[PDB]
Amino acid sequence: RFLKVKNWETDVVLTDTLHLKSTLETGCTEHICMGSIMLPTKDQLFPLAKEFLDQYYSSIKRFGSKAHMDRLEEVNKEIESTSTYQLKDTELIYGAKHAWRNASRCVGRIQWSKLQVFDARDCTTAHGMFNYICNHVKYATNKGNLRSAITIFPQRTDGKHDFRVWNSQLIRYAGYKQPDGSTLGDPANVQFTEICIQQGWKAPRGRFDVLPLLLQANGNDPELFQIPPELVLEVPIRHPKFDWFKDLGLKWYGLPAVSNMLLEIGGLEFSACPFSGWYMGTEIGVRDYCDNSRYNILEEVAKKMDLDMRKTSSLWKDQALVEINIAVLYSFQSDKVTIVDHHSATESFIKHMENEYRCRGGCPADWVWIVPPMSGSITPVFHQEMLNYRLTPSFEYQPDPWNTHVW
Amino acid sequence: RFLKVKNWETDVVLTDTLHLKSTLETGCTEHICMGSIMLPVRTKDQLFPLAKEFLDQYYSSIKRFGSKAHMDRLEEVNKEIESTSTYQLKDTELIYGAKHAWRNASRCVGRIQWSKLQVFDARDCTTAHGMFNYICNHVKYATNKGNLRSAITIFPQRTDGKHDFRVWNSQLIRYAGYKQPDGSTLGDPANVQFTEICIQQGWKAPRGRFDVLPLLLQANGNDPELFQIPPELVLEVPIRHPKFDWFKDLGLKWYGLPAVSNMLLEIGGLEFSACPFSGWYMGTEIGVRDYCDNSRYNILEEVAKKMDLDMRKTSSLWKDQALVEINIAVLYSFQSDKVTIVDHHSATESFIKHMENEYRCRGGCPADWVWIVPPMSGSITPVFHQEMLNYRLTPSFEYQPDPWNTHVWKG
Ligand code: HEM
Ligand code: HEM
Ligand SMILES: Cc1cc(N)nc(CCc2cc(CCCN(C)C)cc(F)c2F)c1
Ligand SMILES: Cc1cc(N)nc(CCc2cc(CCCN(C)C)cc(F)c2F)c1
Ligand SMILES: C[C@H](O)[C@H](O)[C@H]1CNc2nc(N)[nH]c(=O)c2N1
Ligand SMILES: C[C@H](O)[C@H](O)[C@H]1CNc2nc(N)[nH]c(=O)c2N1
Ligand SMILES: [Zn+2]
Repeated sequence: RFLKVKNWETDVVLTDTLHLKSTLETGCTEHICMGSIMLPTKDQLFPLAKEFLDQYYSSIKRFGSKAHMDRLEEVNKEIESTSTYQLKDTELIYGAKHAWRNASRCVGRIQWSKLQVFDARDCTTAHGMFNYICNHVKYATNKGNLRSAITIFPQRTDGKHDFRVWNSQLIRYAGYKQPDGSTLGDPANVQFTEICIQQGWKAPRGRFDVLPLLLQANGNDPELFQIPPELVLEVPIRHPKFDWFKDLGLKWYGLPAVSNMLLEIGGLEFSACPFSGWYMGTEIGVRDYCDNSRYNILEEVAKKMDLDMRKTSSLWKDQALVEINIAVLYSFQSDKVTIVDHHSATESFIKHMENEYRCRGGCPADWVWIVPPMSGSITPVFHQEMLNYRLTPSFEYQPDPWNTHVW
Repeated sequence: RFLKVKNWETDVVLTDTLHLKSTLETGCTEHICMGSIMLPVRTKDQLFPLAKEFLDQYYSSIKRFGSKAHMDRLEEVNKEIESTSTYQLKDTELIYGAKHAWRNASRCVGRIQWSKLQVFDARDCTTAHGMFNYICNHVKYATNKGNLRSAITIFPQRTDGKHDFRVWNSQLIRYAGYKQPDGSTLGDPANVQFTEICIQQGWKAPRGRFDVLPLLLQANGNDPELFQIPPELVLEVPIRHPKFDWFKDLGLKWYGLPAVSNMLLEIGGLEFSACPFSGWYMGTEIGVRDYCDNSRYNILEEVAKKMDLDMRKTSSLWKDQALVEINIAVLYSFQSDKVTIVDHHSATESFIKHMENEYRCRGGCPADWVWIVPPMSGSITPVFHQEMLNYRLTPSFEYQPDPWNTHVWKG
């Protein structure tokens, strides 16, 4: 019940006391571990609010103080009255920073305290949402000196007036199924690209077309907006040794900005809460470029490298994979766009884990997600035992809006 | 109940019913997942249910469930338990049990081969010398001049826990490690503590970088005894690279036979504390872990130095680049010497086919994603994208404490 995690590369042992404060369920039981599964009223609300305010006033060292008890009473009064409540700006910032702090699948959490929170709870329309998102994108991009940010739209009320960004990420490339049978652009976005066209978009039908925003305010039908191209910082991908690499015609965008998750703070649900940081190189070079269900460029790159692709045991995929990821990192660094390699990021996370175990009693972590998708065991996180549990405030998945929208 | 797993690369969805036959714990609760934790004396009281369940599974598999043979065997095992406090497996049941322990090993990516396992019954063994002979015959048979064959040798089961058979080596073939006074390590740093034991037990150590450790063998709970595996039985492969002529001058080799010897085989409640088993290597076990773990031979720096990679900043991925070349070299060398090896692409693709086949014919395939995904190039192998359910079936291989931590020495 007071659990130990061992690093097998260093024999360092950490004692986890923080998991005792876990709340939500993992999907695992004593009989079955679901560690690798991707997606496992007034009465409920005040306990949730109390739990959150308790940790908030603890964190400002005012637990049990007059202002603590007064705030508890005031929120208790507001819930009994209005059946919901509103967060103080200070509680919103704390809650968002801690939702990131608690994201067990996120390797970049050493940065959790340096998050810019943009309060958009006064937003009422999709044009207003667009304005807030443009400002977010511009602030976060910062001419390539990327800065972590989240923009928080009004919280769910009766579930009929939900704010939603229909895009999975603020910036993503379109996908189109060809008549010739293959897929042009990003195959992961084929369905969303269709819903954009099915709603009015004029697709360039290119290979790297930045999708438009599909913004839903107050439960209304979503609306299309093109992000000003001058706000979308892209990096052409070249290799520091292979001159032919540029001819592949590859590029990626600088800003990873997740926009389809649900932020839960003190029982309140923020269905529209796009957040952004900066890329770890493998997200682009390993997953975006080399997944078979994505841009799937391994064969082409290996061909240009003249590797023996007859036998898998030549490890031509592995060689091509390394070179692609060298190019991504080289390209972003050359254009002075913030990026972190998986070696630096995972070393940071170990440092962060040691920091969290010391100053917080633990750090929930999902090994399946934390270990990078290449070169796993030469990064320190591979040898790090991790305890996965759900702390709140939290980011949660939610259904895709088109499956839900009472049209 | 029914459980679904999804492959996110292919959208294939499979339905697991086999998890309903799970018994042991995982370590996880509704409140905590212990999926990345490495490591999560038995009376007649619990033994006959464990026996009966195993015998039900056995007779079901041979399409004789409820037969007179099945009922007689239950009766015979029952009386043997209450009369003798244990029981003996028939040869057929031991073979079935050992194959199914492998089949049930959720951390093993090589399980497509589970039904082709050579079982050597060593339950008549009584002395460390007898153990040495059986293990030599295992090594010779499994090596097969490089055409490796899977095998397991099963020594007498535990009785009162005071007469255990144990192989003190973690693996039958492993290189020594020696901590130098200056703090550096000669040889395999993983084996330093075991090497010191062997030396203390009288092994004359050559003190090189690739010294095959002696076998340290404990029969019937007696003090363990040192034996040298005949060198002609130890197949080794010098490591060279197909393009880099300087790679051979690194002086690396490895042994061909991966033979785990420290695990416990549980069949029908019986505990076989000494059950060495062997198959063939997946290249990454050597090229990634053995050679490139910081706590092992740790050759990335020297390989990257010889490649003249940019080693000043990690973002050059000089480590990843050297890792691939080292793993090309291991695979090239084993193939060139005609020693069975499998690359991680082939192994993972076969495992997916095996897993799909198990879902169809068996209702599931327990699998530990954390261990199944290879330690390099994770997401370009099909297992990375495969959801997996981990649960414990018996028969099973289990960890047991290291024998030097528990042995009562005779002197
Ligand atoms: C600043 C640098 C950051 C880095 C390097 C980083 C890195 C990563 C990576 C590599 C993943 C794996 C996800 C995938 O492979 O698709 C991830 C997941 C995640 N990140 Fe971070 N991230 C950063 C910033 C942030 C911020 C600012 C937030 C929220 C405020 C956040 C919240 C999350 C969450 C919730 C997940 C998991 C979501 C899911 O399960 O799909 N991250 N991060
Ligand atoms: C024949 C080809 C085989 C291949 C390619 C193979 C491959 C592997 C690999 C790569 C691992 C993880 C090893 C590590 O990282 O330490 C593993 C684990 C395991 N293998 Fe297999 N194996 C094979 C045969 C066998 C056999 C014959 C048995 C038993 C009869 C077996 C039982 C196990 C068990 C019990 C584990 C769990 C290891 C643990 O928890 O420490 N394997 N296998
Ligand atoms: C802020 C930030 C920084 C950074 N470096 N990367 C990212 C992308 C990571 C990511 C991806 C997904 C998609 C999940 C579905 N996908 C598995 C198919 C959902 C997330 F909430 C998430 F954070 C974000
Ligand atoms: C038969 C076979 C084939 C193959 N290819 N490889 C292997 C080695 C795999 C392995 C290793 C370990 C020690 C784990 C050390 N770790 C816990 C720190 C224990 C095992 F039971 C096991 F099977 C075996
Ligand atoms: C902490 C973590 O569980 C540990 O490093 C595991 C990860 N996965 C592994 N996978 C394999 N095949 N072998 C290992 O030794 C490990 N080690
Ligand atoms: C099935 C498996 O859980 C799935 O492929 C996971 C594995 N680990 C991952 N890890 C990260 N960081 N991102 C991912 O999308 C995934 N996918
Ligand atoms: Zn679990």
